[PDB]
Amino acid sequence: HHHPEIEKAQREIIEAFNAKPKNGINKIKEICEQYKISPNEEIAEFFHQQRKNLDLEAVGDYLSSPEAENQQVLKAFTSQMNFNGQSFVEGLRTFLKTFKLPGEAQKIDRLVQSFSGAYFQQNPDVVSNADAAYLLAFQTIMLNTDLHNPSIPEKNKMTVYGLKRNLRGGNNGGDFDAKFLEELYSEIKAKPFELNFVDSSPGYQINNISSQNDKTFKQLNQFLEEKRNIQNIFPKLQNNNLTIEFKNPKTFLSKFTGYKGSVIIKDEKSGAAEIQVYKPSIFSRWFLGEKSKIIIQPLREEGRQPSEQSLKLAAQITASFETKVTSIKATYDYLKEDLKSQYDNIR
Repeated sequence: HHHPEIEKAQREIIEAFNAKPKNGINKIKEICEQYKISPNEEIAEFFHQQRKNLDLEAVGDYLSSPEAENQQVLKAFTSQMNFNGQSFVEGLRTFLKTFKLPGEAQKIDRLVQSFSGAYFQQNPDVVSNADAAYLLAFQTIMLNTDLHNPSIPEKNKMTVYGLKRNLRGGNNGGDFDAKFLEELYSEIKAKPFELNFVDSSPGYQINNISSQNDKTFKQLNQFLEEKRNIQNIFPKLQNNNLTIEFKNPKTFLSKFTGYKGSVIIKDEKSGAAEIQVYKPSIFSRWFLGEKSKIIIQPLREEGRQPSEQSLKLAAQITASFETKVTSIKATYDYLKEDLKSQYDNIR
């Protein structure tokens, strides 16, 4: 149940959220503030209860975002799921199938971390800790994707013995119980996860990008590969004095998603934007596929929306790549039309 004020407003919240998620969230927060209701639990329960009616890509995006509120909402969202008595594979599959999963590594990482903590909390007798659940989760997703792909030669597919050898030392510095892994494998093999990811991520996205097909990406990639400092190689920004930083990902995450890290770009007018770089990696195919991609976004700072300057900088950076953008998607703060016009005006 919910406070009658939340119940009455369900339709209004759905329609506002679907048009612009920020407005739907803010409508929930306003009701909670006026009627003395704890907001994180309401947002979480709204996502579970109204799943049929909402833009699930936006639900998944909000839940997996980095700010305190998002994280607190996701903790409430996952804790409301019942994993007690569920097998590890059942719990993980049920959890993942709840979402349009995000196409950004840090976002998918927050979701897997959330499931890992909640599955362990509800089943301390099944897994040693949340880190072991995290390692198993990424393994299970990757193995399930490949085992259920009929185009992959049967000869390449990891066996139960192969899985045991693969997880040596991954259970709190030790090994997972043999019977636990035989069962894990049996459940992975029995059913495909049939995972659904968003087709595109918020902001500007360029799929199938390469050093061979793009001069801007060729140059950016050369800095990454030689581990040198990233210089202003952006043709739309050649009169701009930029400040460029590179944030390295955790090596584990990079291997499973192909996320090489984020280029943080700031101009002289307080504009801030991020380039998320993805390249095929050892364990990334189920997340990334076979090609490279870049995601460009205006940077949100100190829990506030990016400025108009940041939106312009994200469009300038995007238009600087030789390859035209494959998709333009609304951010939490800027409508798709605002990103498209800024891009179209520069490009």
